[PDB]
Amino acid sequence: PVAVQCGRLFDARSGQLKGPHTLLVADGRIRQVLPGARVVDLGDKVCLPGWTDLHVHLGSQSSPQSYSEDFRLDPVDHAFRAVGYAEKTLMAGFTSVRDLGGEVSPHLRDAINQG
Amino acid sequence: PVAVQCGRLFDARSGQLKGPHTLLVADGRIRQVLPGARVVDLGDKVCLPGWTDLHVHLGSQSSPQSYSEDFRLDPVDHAFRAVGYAEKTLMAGFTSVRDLGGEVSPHLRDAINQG
Repeated sequence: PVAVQCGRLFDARSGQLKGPHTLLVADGRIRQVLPGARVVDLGDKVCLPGWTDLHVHLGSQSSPQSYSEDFRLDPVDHAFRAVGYAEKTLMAGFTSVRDLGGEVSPHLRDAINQG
Repeated sequence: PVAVQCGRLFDARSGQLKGPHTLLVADGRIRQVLPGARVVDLGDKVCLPGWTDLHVHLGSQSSPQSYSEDFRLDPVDHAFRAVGYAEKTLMAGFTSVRDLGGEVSPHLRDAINQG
């Protein structure tokens, strides 16, 4: 378990910024939201839910050579690039994405789910 | 027939520049060389045999997109470009070439031989 201390809490259901709150996390789920067990101190930060990007293509990235690298590159090279792409996406603040095309992405999803 | 009047004649067999000469051409072959019938006046020009380029590739020309245009272009497009390539080569002064690779070149040779 862990107790997260947000300084300001954004209510997505309404769209308003509330006051200080304390989040109680256990077994990967939120159990309690009390206004005002390890402690994570985020009293200086605005505390938000994770973002979702509904249109991504994690198996490619456009470049000046994009059209040529469809007859030379194999899916394993795309898989090796997708590791860094996915880490960058997660570090940017997006904890969920909807991939809208590509054959490497289901394998990447299975690999991420397995740790 | 035709009588060509060179001002100066280059002797390829020896490698020296001779004096004025008159060439007699009939049936596509040289018949008579006389030092000093239509007349072609080239008394102001140095009169040389046609050149031969022993290493050409008339079916292609390098460009920034050369490597990509091997999965998009068909041989007919290369054939359409080879017409201008061959005309430019002939106008540059080269009446004979040795093509050292490519599948369009035998067809271009057959087309040129047929007129």
